[PDB]
Amino acid sequence: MSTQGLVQLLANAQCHLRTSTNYNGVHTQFNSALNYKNNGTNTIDGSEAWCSSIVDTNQYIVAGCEVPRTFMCVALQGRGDADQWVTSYKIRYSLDNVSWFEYRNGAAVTGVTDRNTVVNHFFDTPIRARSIAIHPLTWNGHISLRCEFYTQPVQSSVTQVGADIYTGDNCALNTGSGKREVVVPVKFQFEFATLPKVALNFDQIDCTDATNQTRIGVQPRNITTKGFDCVFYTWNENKVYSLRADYIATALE
Amino acid sequence: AMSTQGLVQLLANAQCHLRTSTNYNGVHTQFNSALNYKNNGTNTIDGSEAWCSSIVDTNQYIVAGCEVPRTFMCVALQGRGDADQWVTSYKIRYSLDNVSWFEYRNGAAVTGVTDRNTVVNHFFDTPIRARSIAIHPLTWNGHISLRCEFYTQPVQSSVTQVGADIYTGDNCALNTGSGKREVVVPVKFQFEFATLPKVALNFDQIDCTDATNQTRIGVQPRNITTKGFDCVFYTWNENKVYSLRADYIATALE
Amino acid sequence: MSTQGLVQLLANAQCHLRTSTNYNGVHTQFNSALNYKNNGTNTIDGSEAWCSSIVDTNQYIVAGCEVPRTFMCVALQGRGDADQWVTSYKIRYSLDNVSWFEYRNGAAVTGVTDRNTVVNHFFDTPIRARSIAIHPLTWNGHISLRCEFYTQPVQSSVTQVGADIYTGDNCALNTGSGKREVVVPVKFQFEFATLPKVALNFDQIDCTDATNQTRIGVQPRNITTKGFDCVFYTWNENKVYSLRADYIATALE
Ligand SMILES: CC(=O)N[C@@H]1[C@@H](O)[C@@H](O)[C@@H](CO)O[C@H]1O
Ligand SMILES: CC(=O)N[C@@H]1[C@@H](O)[C@@H](O)[C@@H](CO)O[C@H]1O
Ligand SMILES: CC(=O)N[C@@H]1[C@@H](O)[C@@H](O)[C@@H](CO)O[C@H]1O
Ligand SMILES: [Ca+2]
Ligand SMILES: [Ca+2]
Ligand SMILES: [Ca+2]
Ligand code: NI
Repeated sequence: MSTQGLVQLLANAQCHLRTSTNYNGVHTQFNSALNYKNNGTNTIDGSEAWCSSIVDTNQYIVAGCEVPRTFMCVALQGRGDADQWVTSYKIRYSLDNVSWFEYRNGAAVTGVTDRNTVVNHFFDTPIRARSIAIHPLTWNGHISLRCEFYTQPVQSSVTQVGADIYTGDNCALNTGSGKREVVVPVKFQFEFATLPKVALNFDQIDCTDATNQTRIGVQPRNITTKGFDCVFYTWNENKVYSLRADYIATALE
Repeated sequence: AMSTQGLVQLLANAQCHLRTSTNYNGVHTQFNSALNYKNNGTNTIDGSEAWCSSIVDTNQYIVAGCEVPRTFMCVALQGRGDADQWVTSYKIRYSLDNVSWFEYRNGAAVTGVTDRNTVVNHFFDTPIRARSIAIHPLTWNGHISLRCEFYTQPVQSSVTQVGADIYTGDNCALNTGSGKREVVVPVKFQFEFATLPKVALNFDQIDCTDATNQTRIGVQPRNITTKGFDCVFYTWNENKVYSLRADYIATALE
Repeated sequence: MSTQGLVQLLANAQCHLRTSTNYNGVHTQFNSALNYKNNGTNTIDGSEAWCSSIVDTNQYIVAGCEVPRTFMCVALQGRGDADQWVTSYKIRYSLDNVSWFEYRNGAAVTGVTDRNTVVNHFFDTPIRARSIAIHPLTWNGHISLRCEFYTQPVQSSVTQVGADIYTGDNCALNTGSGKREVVVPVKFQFEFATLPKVALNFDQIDCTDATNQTRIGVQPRNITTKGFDCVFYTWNENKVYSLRADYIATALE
């Protein structure tokens, strides 16, 4: 329940994993997910953990996401099939993948004390990053671990801007009375994957007041993934020579 | 090949992370999972022409994870290149938000393959919008061994910058004179776009005098580059414009 | 330094890596990062390089990113622990991951001449792409390499469009004198990860002039990750019957 609603990054295959060294080809980051278990009857499939080949304070596993995330928690766990585990570690991270930073200026975070009991560390403040790395500092037996990172869910948007949708000069809004429209079909440069929402706002106004009142409007109608109808309008006795608008359409997920 | 023309081949294009339940050993891993992967047939040490599991039961899987949502059209399954092992039926599971997972067809079996090399495409009953997708073998011949591909619609990526409150100043130069008149306010984006953006630039504050009952006001970008643009406020005819304010939305694609 | 300020993709775990073949499970792309070094006293952790299984002109390593990048440079390096290196190679790439292209129309790019001296190749023109591949053409000893790709920093945005925030008909701005506001609170469909910037622009105007002057405005106040206050206003003697606006809110990184 503590990590309820959060994204399990490794379990969802949301990150690339790079390690400093691997003991051999069956002790790699392929075997790093929290609660990873393998065939206990066969030795050939290796460790229930990522295990390094060099045992020093310079090893690490780094998880990289191309989409920034808010990291709430890192969970550590020992090796499932042997008495090896990381007792403390530091966390480093980068948001822009140019400059790196250290959590708590590099101070240790409390790890685990056995093979299987997970220890969650909720960061003192949530970390905004693309890439994050566990750097083992002290260990029992060997530098061997399983892990997970828990992030807020991400949302993804795609936006298209289109400029200068125009009624034309001396348009139909410039004669008659009551509610009047000039409809201009608009087609997006590319079709959205899901239905967009559309903002559509004025950039050029050429209109005549009526008993001192300005009455002008622009609104999308019949929004699809492919485009929409830009509806310019006026009402009452107003005469409107022209209206121009820019649009911003955004689809989510 | 024709049936998936124009679709993105995820594994071929290295567009997903692959995680497996188990790997037989270090030369039977997801590194060997791509459709039509072939290796050195004269040397045994490079392993299988397939991902092969370690535990042989109904709880195995390969998960493909994408950080950017995709419309999955099809999954292609193929047997192992170098030995008589293949998956004969499987289920598909997926997640869009990476919090809740769902089973395609409520977990009903999907038809797999019947030999080493003949690909069997499954186009999903309805295309699936997802970030992560998993193949869960249900029945097999010999061992749990496969090569696979996922086909998605091409994705488009945009990057957007909003800037607020580009302003003429009070009692600006548009508030005197006749004919077409402009006040130009250079705008620099917070960061340089990778490619040329398109720019929406629209009013949020208007302070103007009509001219024989006509309002005449405009704002338009000029000289748009990846670094910024010129915000041109204007009026025309005999109109006097005290001030105009605008916000901008600039978006670059791909 | 020639690559200062650029993102090191492999170092930052920003790409998936697929290879044509791997010599065995300790000669894989897990060992491919520039300057990768392993345990030199133990043979079991394999090569300081990705090494192919098949030695021909058809091998490759592909780096894939879901987020388009601007590729500035590819760095090649030999194998750290043996006299094997790639002397020339070609580059191929794809932006849409459907159509692929060859750099220099397939012509050779100069590789390396020893184990450890890095040779940077800055592309004739930067390449905009999602996926990129090194294809060895000639080699010493075996097809064995370490590498890096250097890209411009990327920025990520998330955008929400909200339509039709409205004062109501015959709103409070339609009476009185002096600066007057009507405040409409707005909650975004979802909470942004970081503080957004907000564009808020007119789509319907219904107002009276005052001694021929139009005076109208709309502005966000108290923007948070969760929403903002939409402030519609007028001033002086103007009477405004109604105003309507659409918003566009974007958060970076
Ligand atoms: C139905 C109609 O035209 N209603 C208008 C209203 O929009 C507003 O302009 C008001 C100003 O006092 O005048 C009304 O006549
Ligand atoms: C060149 C010029 O000023 N053209 C204006 C036109 O924009 C519009 O306002 C029209 C209204 O009847 O009047 C014209 O004088
Ligand atoms: C404090 C105030 O109302 N200032 C207004 C100014 O905004 C502008 O409209 C100008 C038009 O000449 O008139 C001034 O009275
Ligand atoms: Ca415009
Ligand atoms: Ca504004
Ligand atoms: Ca609207
Ligand atoms: Ni990966």
